[PDB]
Amino acid sequence: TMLILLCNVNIYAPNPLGIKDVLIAGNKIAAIYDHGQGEITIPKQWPVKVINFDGAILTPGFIDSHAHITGGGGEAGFATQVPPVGLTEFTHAGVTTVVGLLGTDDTTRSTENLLSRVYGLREEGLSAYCWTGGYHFPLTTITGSAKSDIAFLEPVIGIGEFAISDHRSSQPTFEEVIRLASETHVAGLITGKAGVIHFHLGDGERRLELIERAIRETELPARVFNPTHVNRNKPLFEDSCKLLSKGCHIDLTAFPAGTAQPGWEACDAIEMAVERQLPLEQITLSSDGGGGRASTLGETLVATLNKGLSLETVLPMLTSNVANILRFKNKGQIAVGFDADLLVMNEKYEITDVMAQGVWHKQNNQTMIKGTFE
Amino acid sequence: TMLILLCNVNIYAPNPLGIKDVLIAGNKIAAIYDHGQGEITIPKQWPVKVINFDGAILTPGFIDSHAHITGGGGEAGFATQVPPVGLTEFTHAGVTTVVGLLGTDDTTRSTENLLSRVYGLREEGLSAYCWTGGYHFPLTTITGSAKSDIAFLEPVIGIGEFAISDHRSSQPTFEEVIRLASETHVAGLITGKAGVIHFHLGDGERRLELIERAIRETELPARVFNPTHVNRNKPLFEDSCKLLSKGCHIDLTAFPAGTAQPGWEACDAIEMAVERQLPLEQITLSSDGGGGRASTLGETLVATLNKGLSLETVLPMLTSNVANILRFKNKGQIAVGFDADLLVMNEKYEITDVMAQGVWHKQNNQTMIKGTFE
Ligand SMILES: [Zn+2]
Ligand SMILES: [Zn+2]
Ligand SMILES: [Zn+2]
Ligand SMILES: [Zn+2]
Repeated sequence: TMLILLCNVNIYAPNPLGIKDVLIAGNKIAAIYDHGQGEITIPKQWPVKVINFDGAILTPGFIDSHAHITGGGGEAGFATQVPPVGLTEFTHAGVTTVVGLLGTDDTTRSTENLLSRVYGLREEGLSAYCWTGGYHFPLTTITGSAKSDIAFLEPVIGIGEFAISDHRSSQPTFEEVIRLASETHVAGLITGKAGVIHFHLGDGERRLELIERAIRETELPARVFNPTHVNRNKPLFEDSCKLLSKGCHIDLTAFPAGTAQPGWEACDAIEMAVERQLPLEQITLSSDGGGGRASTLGETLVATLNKGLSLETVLPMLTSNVANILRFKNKGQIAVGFDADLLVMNEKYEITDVMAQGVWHKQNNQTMIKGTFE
Repeated sequence: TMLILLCNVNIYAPNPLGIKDVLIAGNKIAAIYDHGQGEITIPKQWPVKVINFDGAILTPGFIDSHAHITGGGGEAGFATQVPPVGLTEFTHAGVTTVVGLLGTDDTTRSTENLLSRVYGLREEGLSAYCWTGGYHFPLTTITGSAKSDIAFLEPVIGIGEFAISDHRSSQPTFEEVIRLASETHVAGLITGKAGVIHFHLGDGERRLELIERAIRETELPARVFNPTHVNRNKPLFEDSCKLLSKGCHIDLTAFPAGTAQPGWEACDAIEMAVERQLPLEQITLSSDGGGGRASTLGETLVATLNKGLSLETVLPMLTSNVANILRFKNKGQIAVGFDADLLVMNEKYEITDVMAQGVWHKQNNQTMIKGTFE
C-alpha cells in the first residue's frame, strides 16, 4: 500500500535525531516527528500500513558508487568473466542505489551491456546509475563520446573507472586526462548530474600526480577528480589524505576482511582519517562488487563501530557523502522530501529491513523481493 | 507539503465514478473514496493540504501524442522556424504529458534538440517523451538507428512523425517502411515502451496503402502502425475508419476551428465515429502544437460536448486511449496507483486547475508555475 508509518525508530539521518515516527508516501519521506502511537487517528479510507520498530536504528540506504553490475573479471582469461550481480546481492547488503561501471575488460563488454543492466535493475526496484567510458583510452561509450553519453543517457553520471598509475592502464597523458575531465564537468553543468571522473588507482609510484597537476595548473574544480582504491597501498593513502585539502572526494575500497594486502583495511583507513581530523565529508566507501561483494560495506561499518567509532561518524561515508559528490539531491538522508531508501539495523548492526523507493525488499530479516533469475 | 486531499470531486476517470474524495500522495493517486459529510481527523503531524471543489468535474490530464516541442515550421523559408513551445502552452491547455517530434524540417533540427527539450520540460514538471526518426528517410536519430535510440534513450518511445502519402515525404518504399516498423516493434519489446511508428499522412491518393499492405502481408501487429492527421481529407478518414477493424489506433488532428476544410473538423469526425458504432477505444486526438496550439484539444472537446456527446465518450480520446497505445501504464486514468496528472473543469468545460505529477500548475484560474523563459 502507498503510505507506511514507521513508528518508534532511532534515526541516524545520518546525523542522530533520536526516536521518531516516519511517514512514507509512495517513494518519498513525507514526515518525521516525535514518537506517538495510540493517540494518532488514521482515516479508515486511507491505505496506511503501520509498523512498530521498537526503537531500532534507521539509516539511509547505502549508495555504492563502484559496482561491476554486469560482472567484472576477465583479467585471468575468458573463463574469469564474472556473471551479472543479482538484485539481492545489493539490496541484502543495504545497497539501495548502485552506480555501475566497466573496469579492466572494456574490450569484450560494452556500455550497451552496462546501461541495459542499469535499466534492468531499475525495473526490479533498485535505483541505478552508471559511469561511461571505462578503464582505457580511447573510451568505451554508446554514442562515441563521453560528453554525448552523459548529456543524452539519463543514468550516465560521469566517466569511470578510468585507470591511472596502473600496469593495466592506457598510460594516459595529462592532456588526455584534462580533456576527459572537461567533458564530464561540462556535461554535468548541462545535465545537473555528477560530472565527475572516477579514477581507478593502481600501485604505481606516480600515484595521484596527474590529478594534482590538473588541479594546480587548470581551472577544473577539484571535485571533478574522484580517485578510488585509495587505501590499496600506504603511500597512496597518504597522498590521498593530502589531496583532501584541495577539495576532492576520495573513495576507499571495502576489501574483504584480511585482504588489504600491502595497504590499509578500510576500517583502519577510516580510523586514521578520524584521528587526523581530515574533512570526513569528503571521504566515501565503495564495494567494487562483482569486480568484491557489496556485503563488505556493512562489514566495514561494523568493524569501524567495533573500534569505538560512532555510527554518525562513519555512516555518512556510505550515504550522504556519496550523494553530495554524485549530486543525488534526493538520496543519502532521512529527511523530508528525500527518497524513501532506508535500512533498519539491529543492535549488532545487522541489516534486518531494506526499503528502496518505498517498497520493502527485505523485512524482518526475510527476502521480500528477488531478481528475475535469482 | 506532499499529501493533497481533493474533496468533493465529480470524477470522470474517464469512466464516470460519481462524487468522490481523492488522496494524492506525492506524484501518485493514493485513494479514491465516497465523499461523506463529516470532515475526518487528519493527524496534525502529517503535511496534508485539503481542498474542497464543490462537485466540480475532475478528469485525467490530457496526453498529447503529437507536438513540435522545439517548434516546427520551416516550410516557407528559414524565417518560419517556430520557437520552442512554452510550458504553459501545454499545462494551461490541460496537457500534462507531451510526446515531441520533428516534422518536415529534420534537416536543420536534430534529435539532440528534441530530446534536450524533452528533458527541459521534465525539469519544469511536465511529463515528456519523444518520437525519434522524424519525417524523412534516412532517419534523423542520435545513435544512428531507431532501434538503438528507442532501446537506450529512455524518453524515446517510437518513430515519428514518418511521412507517407505526402508531396514532402521521402517516397518511402514498402520494404523501407516494414523495416522501420520492425525496428520500433522489437525495441518496444526490449524496453516495454510503445514500439509504434507514428505516420504523418498527407493528401496523397495512395492514402494508407503501405500500412494496409504491411498488416496484410507481414506478421507485424496492427497496433504498430499509428496514422495521424486522418481527418485531413474525407477519403483518408473513410480509409482510416476501415483500418480500425484491423486493430490500429488512428489519430485525429485538432485543427483550429476555422480550418479543416477539405477534410473534417475533429469534432465532426468524432461525432461520425460515435454514430457509426466504431471502436472508440482506438481513436485519439492530438494538437500538432508548434507545427498549431494545444488549446485546440480543449476546444474540440467543448465542441463535441455541444453536439450532445457525453464527456465519458470523448474524454478517452485525450487520455486513456492514448495511454493504451503508447503503453503509458501509469497515465490516462484516475485510479489508485496512477500518476497524479489531473484537471478540474467548470460546468462550461473550461479548465480551472491543472495538476502534473502532484504539483499544481494552474489553480483557481491562476498560473502557479510558468516556464523558465515565459
Ligand atoms: Zn578499479
Ligand atoms: Zn572496479
Ligand atoms: Zn504531420
Ligand atoms: Zn506534426
